[PDB]
Amino acid sequence: KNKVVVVTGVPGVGSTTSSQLAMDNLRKEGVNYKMVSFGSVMFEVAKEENLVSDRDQMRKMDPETQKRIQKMAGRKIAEMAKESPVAVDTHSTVSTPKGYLPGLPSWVLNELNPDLIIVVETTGDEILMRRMSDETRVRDLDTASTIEQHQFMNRCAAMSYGVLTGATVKIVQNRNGLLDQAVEELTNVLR
Amino acid sequence: KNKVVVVTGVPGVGSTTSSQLAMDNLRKEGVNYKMVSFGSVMFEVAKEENLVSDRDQMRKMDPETQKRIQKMAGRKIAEMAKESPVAVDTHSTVSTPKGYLPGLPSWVLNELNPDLIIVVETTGDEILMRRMSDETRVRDLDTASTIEQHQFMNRCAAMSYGVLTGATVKIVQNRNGLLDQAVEELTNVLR
Amino acid sequence: NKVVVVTGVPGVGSTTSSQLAMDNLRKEGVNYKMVSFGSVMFEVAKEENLVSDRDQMRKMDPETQKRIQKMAGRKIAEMAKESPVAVDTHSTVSTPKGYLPGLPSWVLNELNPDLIIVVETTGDEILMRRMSDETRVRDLDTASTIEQHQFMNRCAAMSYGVLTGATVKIVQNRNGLLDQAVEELTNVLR
Ligand SMILES: Nc1ncnc2c1ncn2[C@@H]1O[C@H](COP(=O)(O)O)[C@@H](O)[C@H]1O
Ligand SMILES: Nc1ncnc2c1ncn2[C@@H]1O[C@H](COP(=O)(O)O)[C@@H](O)[C@H]1O
Repeated sequence: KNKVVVVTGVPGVGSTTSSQLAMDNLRKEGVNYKMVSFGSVMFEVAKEENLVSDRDQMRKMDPETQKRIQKMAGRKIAEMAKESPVAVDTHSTVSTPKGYLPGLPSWVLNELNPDLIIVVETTGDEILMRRMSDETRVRDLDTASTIEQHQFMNRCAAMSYGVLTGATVKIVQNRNGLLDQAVEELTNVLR
Repeated sequence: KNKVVVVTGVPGVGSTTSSQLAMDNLRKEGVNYKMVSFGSVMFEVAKEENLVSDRDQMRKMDPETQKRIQKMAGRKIAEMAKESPVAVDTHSTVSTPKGYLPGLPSWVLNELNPDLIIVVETTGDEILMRRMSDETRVRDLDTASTIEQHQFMNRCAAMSYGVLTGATVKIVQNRNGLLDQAVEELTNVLR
Repeated sequence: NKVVVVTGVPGVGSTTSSQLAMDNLRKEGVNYKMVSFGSVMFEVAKEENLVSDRDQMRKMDPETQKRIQKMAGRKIAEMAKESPVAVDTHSTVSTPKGYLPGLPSWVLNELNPDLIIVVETTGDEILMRRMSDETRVRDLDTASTIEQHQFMNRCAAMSYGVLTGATVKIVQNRNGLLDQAVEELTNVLR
């Protein structure tokens, strides 16, 4: 079976860019990853259905709809994993008006059957401040505490995925002024 | 077909009080939840078999007895899950002398198959303080920290239930002097 | 017969604390067969000629390790028929690739545990204990990383109970307070 890696982090923690940088590094040494964005895969389906204009509105849809578009996005990537080792960029849980939506519910977890789950964190202070200057996307500008709460539930969910699939769960800190350290750590676990 | 909701909280956090007020609010606008107490559907049995006379000692009768009066208790509520909007007042985990007992183990969970799991919290100081002025119930011997620990594990359990069922997990603070704030939030998520 | 999982990070003394407690129960009529899950894995893997030395236990590929885990679980479930069993193991093992579940769902289904015990203490005391130990003086862990491991161990433990219905008991085993931990363990295992 092809390696399936799940990378997660709350919006603004920089899990996407730091993992991308790590995978650019591993490319230069023979390691290849099919970087997939779970969010983009379901965004294309949600936009195609005229439900959303931008990716940041999907978590505002009612759970029933989010889970349906989630189920679909799952099959897409599961089929995508059949050709090469996949690095799925996504979320341990999504913060919706109805609460934390598990990003990899029972059935999706089984489709993807990941070997590794990476959780990229940092402090809520840094995450708020980063979201504060980011004009590229629509963030929820919560409090450092709310962001910590989200990271708390992400750990819980991530560890559940690990217990169900046997996947290992890696927690990596991506702190301000320390991206290099984060990239090195991510590169080693993904190698 | 009917929206099933699980409302949880440690004793004294007032999860029942607050969510009920929210459901009263939603009645005046159409939404009419049927408030059912798992703690009642699961008490009619213990009181019958003379296992438990007082509701506040079911979590101590026997780990191999309360887990048995739980399974059937859920099978009965699994029925109303085929009626109309149902709100199940129960516990994420019950603090028994043998440890934290999951309130929605795999079996019971599949019956209810909830859409939303609500976790009502507040600081250990406030919960401990509320308990100390309550006599119609007895469960005081804990500390602000043991209460936090229980809430810690309740978050974990709740999220695992979410992962297994696809349900969203909503955490609501019900802080002293701010019941109106909690009620507003509960009203919005329950809609 | 009760199947019990005893966990704790290295250095917390979960194994020794549990043993003292099980001895105390022995002198009371309750007899627990204490086994290490890792040892059981090696035994069954050696019995079916998958391995010869415990050194090769690391070289096992994902498929064979899963098989060995099921075999260990089936074996322990076999022991359960004869007496209460205490499986000494790790909720998660802190590896370079992250936290590895000690008891994946496929093992949980075989074990059907009734109680998961989680023994803890502060990161400071755990690091202190490890430093005054001849073997571990070059692991680079801090009180914080140990707290993080204990955090993930709690989530894994709670997930174990959610999937099996077992109760999860957290027990503090603090410096100078061993007797108290032993009494608690003695009471939860009784
Ligand atoms: N596993 C998932 N389950 C449900 N929704 C997801 C999942 N992964 C990503 N998303 C959604 O995609 C949106 C944008 O993705 P992202 O660019 O990674 O923030 C998120 O806000 C979520 O609504
Ligand atoms: N889902 C559940 N699983 C096991 N016990 C429960 C559950 N829900 C309620 N109870 C029991 O009912 C007792 C009283 O219910 P409550 O009035 O809601 O605090 C608790 O102490 C528990 O023993």
